[PDB]
Amino acid sequence: QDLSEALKEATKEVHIRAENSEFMRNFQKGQVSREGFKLVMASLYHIYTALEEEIERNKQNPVYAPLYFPEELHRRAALEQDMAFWYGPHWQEAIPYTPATQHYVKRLHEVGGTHPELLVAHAYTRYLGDLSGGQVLKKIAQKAMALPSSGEGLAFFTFPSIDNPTKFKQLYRARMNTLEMTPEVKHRVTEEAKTAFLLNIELFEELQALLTE
Ligand code: HEM
Repeated sequence: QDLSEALKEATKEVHIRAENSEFMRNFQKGQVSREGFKLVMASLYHIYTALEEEIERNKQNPVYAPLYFPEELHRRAALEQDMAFWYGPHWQEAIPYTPATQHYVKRLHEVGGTHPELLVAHAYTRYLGDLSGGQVLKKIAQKAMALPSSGEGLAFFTFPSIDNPTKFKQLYRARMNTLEMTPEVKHRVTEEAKTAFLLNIELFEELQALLTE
């Protein structure tokens, strides 16, 4: 079975759980506040910073390299734009770095530094989601918060080097399926993708509690 399929199958249950965290339930209903949106975007800033650091570290490593698409996919620059928008010109000292965010970053560094053959799990979990369900969440955030179509404040959700997310996502899948796979690697990849999803659930659980306080 192709890696792209094995990952979708392995994570379909946990994906249902992630969508039904209280934070994402409220988000999907159009209930997201500026405060709650700033917290989740700042946390994604740290997460994608760490993810992309480890991507760069491993760009030439054949357990990752066929998925090296910085121009198309990488989000750090976009997230920097969004931080300036939501937090102002001194955003680097204003933004929070929550403990659940720290925990996700920690595991990203463990994977990139000691288990790079699992980095595909983390890239899959973030980028493929960003290219599908992320586009729906974009439209909901725009409507909730009166964000302009010109795209300010939502750079994270915009892929100006990808014409068509559906076709790109098919290419990314196809390339995933060229990675050298053994039963060992494949089983651990799908396990790590479940962990990536849990790390996101745990963030959303944390941010909700911070917001409810
Ligand atoms: C309310 C929150 C969310 C909604 C409404 C949502 C919605 C979607 C939708 C409509 C798809 C396309 C499904 C398909 O093509 O069959 C999708 C795919 C995906 N989503 Fe989400 N999602 C949400 C949260 C998440 C979270 C929190 C993650 C991980 C952090 C995530 C990761 C993914 C991944 C990796 C895929 C690709 C599945 C694949 O094609 O292999 N999503 N999502």
